Amino acid sequence: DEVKLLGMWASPFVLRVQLALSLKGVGYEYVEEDLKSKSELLLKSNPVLQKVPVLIHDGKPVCESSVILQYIDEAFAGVGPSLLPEEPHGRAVARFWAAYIDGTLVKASSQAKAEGKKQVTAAVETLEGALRDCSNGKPFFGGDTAGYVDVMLGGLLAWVHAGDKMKGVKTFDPATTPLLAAWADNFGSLDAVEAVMPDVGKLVEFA
Amino acid sequence: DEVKLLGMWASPFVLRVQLALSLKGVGYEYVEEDLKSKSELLLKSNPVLQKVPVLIHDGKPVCESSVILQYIDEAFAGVGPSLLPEEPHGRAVARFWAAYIDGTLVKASSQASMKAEGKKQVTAAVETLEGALRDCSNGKPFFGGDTAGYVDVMLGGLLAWVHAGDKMKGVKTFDPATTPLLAAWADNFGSLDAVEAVMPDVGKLVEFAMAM
Ligand SMILES: CC1=C[C@H]2O[C@@H]3[C@H](O)C[C@](C)([C@]24CO[C@@]1(O)[C@H]4O)[C@]3(O)CSC[C@H](NC(=O)CC[C@H](N)C(=O)O)C(=O)NCC(=O)O
Ligand SMILES: CC1=C[C@H]2O[C@@H]3[C@H](O)C[C@](C)([C@]24CO[C@@]1(O)[C@H]4O)[C@]3(O)CSC[C@H](NC(=O)CC[C@H](N)C(=O)O)C(=O)NCC(=O)O
Ligand SMILES: CC1=C[C@H]2O[C@@H]3[C@H](O)C[C@](C)([C@]24CO[C@@]1(O)[C@H]4O)[C@]3(O)CSC[C@H](N)C(=O)O
Ligand code: NA
Ligand code: NA
Ligand code: NA
Ligand code: NA
Ligand code: NA
Ligand code: NA
Ligand code: NA
Ligand code: NA
Repeated sequence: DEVKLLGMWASPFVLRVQLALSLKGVGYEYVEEDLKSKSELLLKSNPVLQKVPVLIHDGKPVCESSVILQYIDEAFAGVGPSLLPEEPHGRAVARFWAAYIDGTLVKASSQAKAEGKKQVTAAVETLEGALRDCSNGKPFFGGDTAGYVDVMLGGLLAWVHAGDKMKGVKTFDPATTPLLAAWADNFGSLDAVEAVMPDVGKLVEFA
Repeated sequence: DEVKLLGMWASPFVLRVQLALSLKGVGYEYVEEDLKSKSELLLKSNPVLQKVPVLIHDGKPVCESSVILQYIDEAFAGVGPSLLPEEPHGRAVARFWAAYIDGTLVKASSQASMKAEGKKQVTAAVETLEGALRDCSNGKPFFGGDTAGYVDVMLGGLLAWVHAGDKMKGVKTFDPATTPLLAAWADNFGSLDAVEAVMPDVGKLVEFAMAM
């Protein structure tokens, strides 16, 4: 398609890029990376970090899921809806919660063991507040349609579901964070999301 | 037209915001926060993280230095030069190197500052950033070209904190012998009037570092 994703099926960072491409309806070639013996194309395309996702558009590689999400938004502006808000302030809000998901939630969630689990439920509690304040009674961070923040968090949903099914816990417990519980179901049930969301059972085996 | 910056004189993250405002020529109110006893305005403006910088433009706060730089770029468009490249690819390169400075260089120099292992990672990251400069600059003085751009400000924000460390240690982080492009860059960016106007006294930074 002249759009190539260097991927790994179990990565939430790769799932972010798949979700962004799917929501717009941009076609792409998926290439599965073996991260134990990395491809020539991966090592040439991301020489500094050697991680997936990499998006290659028209010979030019793009690295880091949040950078890729923004790239997609700028380069495919005329194809399907935008993830980023139109106005500077709304964009600043979206990038803030993007930074928080990666800098706070993922630092804690990857670390989660007891002490890490204290930080995870604190970060989830904050994200319940983010959703109430961003959404304004609408289903998503982006409003009536899924936006940047929804994709950054939505990318981690299968990872979160697998973790939950292993432990016997709900990260998005309806008793504690009802808005996030409903959001996981609403985002999860989008046709564009269901088309790329990996089987949870398969994730569990991998981990 | 009200720009208030909730700052701390020793923060490289704050100095990023000052650099961007200075390079554009946007006026702002600098407010020095005490991070030991945080103000009511800081606690209300950044309720989730309680960190400086916060930029308040017409009553609306913005948090996280890299987010703030991009906001200024979007909100003050055609006041002075833009920090971000025009084309999506060049912006993706600029955002990549921004993420690398925060995620790799700063993570390593904090681990160095709290020793050999961290010194391996700092040297490694500076080496990589020599390559970023060669590839980004295209024979011009800066990452953003003939004028400073986003990457120059993200790295430029750490120059005071680098120079104090270097002053106390007797070492160059941007050593001419090992990263000559970065050494020339540090001198070029540091000699800009817009940079010089907000660059803290090294001697006061030395003392502050020495306390920690
Ligand atoms: C929350 C969470 C989920 C897990 O998902 C995958 C797996 O289940 C374990 C794993 C380590 C973690 C464990 O915790 C995780 O944070 C994560 O890291 C995982 O491999 C990560 S994905 C492969 C990885 N890529 C990135 O890190 C990209 C990050 C980049 N900032 C982006 O945004 O583009 C890579 O390529 N590593 C190099 C190599 O493996 O050789
Ligand atoms: C390289 C480096 C320099 C030092 O600079 C300042 C000081 O010299 C010591 C200090 C801790 C370090 C020590 O090593 C440093 O990494 C950093 O950590 C320092 O206080 C940091 S600035 C104040 C801090 N802000 C942020 O962290 C914002 C980051 C955010 N991602 C952004 O981008 O907005 C805050 O507001 N903290 C709240 C509280 O103090 O309660
Ligand atoms: C007296 C002060 C002046 C003022 O100058 C610059 C700017 O306008 C805001 C700033 C933070 C201050 C705020 O009050 C200050 O103390 C200083 O901290 C500043 O970036 C300092 S850089 C330059 C100078 N070498 C220094 O270190 O003083
Ligand atoms: Na952070
Ligand atoms: Na909010
Ligand atoms: Na909408
Ligand atoms: Na300039
Ligand atoms: Na606020
Ligand atoms: Na960035
Ligand atoms: Na990084
Ligand atoms: Na300039």
